[PDB]
Amino acid sequence: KRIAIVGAGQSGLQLGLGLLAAGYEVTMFSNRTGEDIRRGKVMSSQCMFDTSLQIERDLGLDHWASDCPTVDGIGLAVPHPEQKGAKVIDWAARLNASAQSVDQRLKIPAWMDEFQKKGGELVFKDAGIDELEACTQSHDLTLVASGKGEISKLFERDAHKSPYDKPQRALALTYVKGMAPREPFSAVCMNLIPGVGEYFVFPALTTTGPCEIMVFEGVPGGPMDCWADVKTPEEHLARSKWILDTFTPWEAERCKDIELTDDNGILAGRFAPTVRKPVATLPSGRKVLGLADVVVLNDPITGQGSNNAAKCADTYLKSILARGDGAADAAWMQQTFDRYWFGYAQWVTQWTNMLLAPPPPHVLNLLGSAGAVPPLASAFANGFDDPRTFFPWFADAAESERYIATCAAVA
Amino acid sequence: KRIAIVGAGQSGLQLGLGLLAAGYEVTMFSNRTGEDIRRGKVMSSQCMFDTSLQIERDLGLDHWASDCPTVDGIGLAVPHPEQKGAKVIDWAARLNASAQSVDQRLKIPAWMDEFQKKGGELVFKDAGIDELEACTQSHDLTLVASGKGEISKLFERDAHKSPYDKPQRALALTYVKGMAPREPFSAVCMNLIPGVGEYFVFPALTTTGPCEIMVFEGVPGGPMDCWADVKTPEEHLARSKWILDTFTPWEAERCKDIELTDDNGILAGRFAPTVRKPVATLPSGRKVLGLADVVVLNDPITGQGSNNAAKCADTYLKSILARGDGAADAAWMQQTFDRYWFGYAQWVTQWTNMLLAPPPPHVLNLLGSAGAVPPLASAFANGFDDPRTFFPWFADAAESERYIATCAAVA
Ligand SMILES: Cc1cc2nc3c(=O)[nH]c(=O)nc-3n(C[C@H](O)[C@H](O)[C@H](O)COP(=O)(O)OP(=O)(O)OC[C@H]3O[C@@H](n4cnc5c(N)ncnc54)[C@H](O)[C@@H]3O)c2cc1C
Ligand SMILES: Cc1cc2nc3c(=O)[nH]c(=O)nc-3n(C[C@H](O)[C@H](O)[C@H](O)COP(=O)(O)OP(=O)(O)OC[C@H]3O[C@@H](n4cnc5c(N)ncnc54)[C@H](O)[C@@H]3O)c2cc1C
Ligand SMILES: C[S@](=O)c1ccccc1
Ligand SMILES: C[S@](=O)c1ccccc1
Ligand SMILES: C[S@](=O)c1ccccc1
Ligand SMILES: C[S@](=O)c1ccccc1
Repeated sequence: KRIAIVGAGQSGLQLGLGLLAAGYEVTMFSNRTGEDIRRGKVMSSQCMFDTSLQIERDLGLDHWASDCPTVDGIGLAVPHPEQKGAKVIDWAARLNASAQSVDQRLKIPAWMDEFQKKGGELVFKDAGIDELEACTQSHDLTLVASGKGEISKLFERDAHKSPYDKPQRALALTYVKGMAPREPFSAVCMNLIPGVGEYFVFPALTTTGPCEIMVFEGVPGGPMDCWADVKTPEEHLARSKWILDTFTPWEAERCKDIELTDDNGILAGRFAPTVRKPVATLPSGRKVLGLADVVVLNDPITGQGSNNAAKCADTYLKSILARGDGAADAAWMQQTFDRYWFGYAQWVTQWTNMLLAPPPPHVLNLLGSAGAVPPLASAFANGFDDPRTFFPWFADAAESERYIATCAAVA
Repeated sequence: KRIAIVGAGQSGLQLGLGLLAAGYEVTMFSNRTGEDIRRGKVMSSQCMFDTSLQIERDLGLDHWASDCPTVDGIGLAVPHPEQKGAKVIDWAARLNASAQSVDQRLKIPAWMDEFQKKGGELVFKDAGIDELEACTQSHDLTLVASGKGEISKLFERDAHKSPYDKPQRALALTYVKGMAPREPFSAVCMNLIPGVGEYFVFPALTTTGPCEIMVFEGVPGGPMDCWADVKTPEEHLARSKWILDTFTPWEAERCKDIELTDDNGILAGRFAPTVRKPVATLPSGRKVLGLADVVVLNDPITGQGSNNAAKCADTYLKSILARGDGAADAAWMQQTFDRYWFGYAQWVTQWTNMLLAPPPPHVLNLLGSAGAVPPLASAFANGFDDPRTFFPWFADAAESERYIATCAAVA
């Protein structure tokens, strides 16, 4: 009945709050105060699709549902190689239900407050092996939910589930006010620059109200791997507009008057996609269980990290509740992760890792056909809500052709 | 807001009831009266695992939860080729949450009564193309939920998703009272007879109270393809015991005093696993949407048909609710099925179709290792609740060995 969680993030707090509502005692370790999270740097573009949003709704945790702008579709654009400032692919499709991006600077601290108000024990410290040893002696289960924190490396990298050992994109975020709203519906506007990278943009909610989030991913060493010399917020805004001027002038038209939401609405960084083994053994021989990004870390190119966090925490919560008085031993830990991995996250991960590599011809054919076959475009858009639905037709040429034909027959 | 459903079965009635609760008008066609279903032949062994049961719970339709015996694990036995009346494999694993088998003779008629009481329009007729033409003119969406009925063949067989065009097992059911309860927990007791077939048995709820259901599947033309000469209920009980005496004497020990629950608690039959295209076009050019067994029909060897029916109806209900005022056109129909198929049922189907074929050596190695590696046995048992979790390790030798090793490391 006593559960410890190290890491006050999306998955950790969602899980902790669910556990409290089910009558558990929860101890949570945070390495930052709520206010410093609210006023510190952005951490994500956190676009959450309907299934993930519903997990939050069902826990009563959708506190921003009304104030957060909805994201109502997906758009895909590719520059025309032979026509200046034009697109050779330019289509959109509505999501069957809205997505929403609630800044973690808002959500995490408010969920920390809710966790305390609901009886959770919040302990402030940069937790290390010593805290894990203490927790495993006083609690029935200890989870590590520390995201990209250094303590996550306690869990052993799973080479067979990790095809990459190096970052595959250089990342940046810029939160802005004043962007012209997309008409006639909002979308994740995806701009695929062949051999260069990707620009994504969609509306969101941050600490100063509604905004849009510009998301940049660059092939390393390419023209969009361009944040090393950026050292001020003003330079970051400028480099953001420069990418749009240089590679997506149609989006630059929307950004004549953009300003940062705040000087901390910027980020630049990179990481290697990594899957880890879920059970870590401490020096004492006691065991801890890894949660969400600790065990499955994907590049954000597919916008799945916060979705994975919600769905991972939901699966772990269900597994804890079903266990009851049963031992929280390594076998149960491993089985809990396995259901998440084989049931769901292996397909999110395989899809994302394929998209990081150069697209093969059948993929370019799918993206083009989607502009002329609306049901295929819809499949693409709503696949973001459950990436299992891309298999087997996204990854195999012959199956992709069969699926295009299925889609064309009902257009 | 007006929906028609042809076929008053598990998926059709679950969907209809959900639609009524959401404020839709529902017309349903039934080819039998509730009472004739209650007192007619059994139709299934309908073992529903926790995720499917929860879909019913969330609609408030788990009316037998308290009276139906729980099924609390899975067991696997294989006869010893060199030791008389002994088993070379004999293991069991608990399900993380209970399964339950509520006879469709009970559930379907009670759900028909609930459907009328909740404002549904129940129309009694053996529906054909004429009723479909009428329904498609007076309703926004018409679904065909007719199971193994002849009208299901209106939907075009999908050859690429259907590796079989012939039955792969000869089936029989025998519902009995007086079987010795399994101790110390109930289970689906799976008896795999190499090259011959399978005997499954578990407790259930039928019209005369708790029982056990004996399920027989025989390789066609083999020793368990043995129901052609059976012509009375007494002969059916006798042939049931004969299989146990001949192939599973350890189960015969439990059946010294078994009697039929009723003369109609028996069934024999066979069918080819079949996947169909979900949109059918009527002579007028109007369109209908296929539901559950109409579009994805699997052999019962994996006990997934009623689970598929609950999960399919849940996905279709979610899709209808998200559509709102949107057109219920062929594109939307196809996309609704696609989410079900690519997201879930393709993996149930591939797994089941593999199990119907002779098991390759790595599969026999998995089944043996599970007897000595409890976490692998648990994976097997709980995979019945979500067969996606068998992939890729069940179907590939090298991956199966990796998963055995993962399981052994936490045993
Ligand atoms: C640029 C970018 C864009 C993204 N865009 C999207 C998107 O559009 N959609 C989407 O779904 N996902 C997106 N993601 C991913 C998403 O933000 C994360 O996957 C999600 O936050 C994972 O949740 P988590 O609970 O595993 O970790 P987090 O939410 O990161 O929580 C971990 C927390 O634990 C803390 N911590 C670390 N070490 C310790 C320690 N020793 N003791 C205590 N606390 C510690 C960390 O500081 C952090 O506060 C994006 C990520 C990035 C980097
Ligand atoms: C021997 C056997 C054992 C099984 N064991 C299991 C198990 O352990 N676990 C499991 O999950 N599944 C099992 N199944 C599968 C499960 O019973 C079915 O998959 C499930 O009933 C499918 O639901 P459905 O709504 O698609 O069809 P049904 O529940 O069969 O509903 C279809 C209904 O429509 C009626 N109908 C047909 N034609 C017409 C028409 N023209 N007009 C009106 N009505 C019509 C039919 O008579 C029937 O009443 C088993 C099946 C069999 C045969
Ligand atoms: C590169 S972005 O994530 C994408 C995903 C699917 C289809 C097209 C583009
Ligand atoms: C722009 S962020 O990386 C994203 C990408 C794809 C889908 C949703 C969100
Ligand atoms: C033949 S029965 O369905 C089965 C399934 C999984 C593992 C072993 C046996
Ligand atoms: C005995 S019925 O066919 C069954 C098989 C496997 C799992 C559950 C139910």
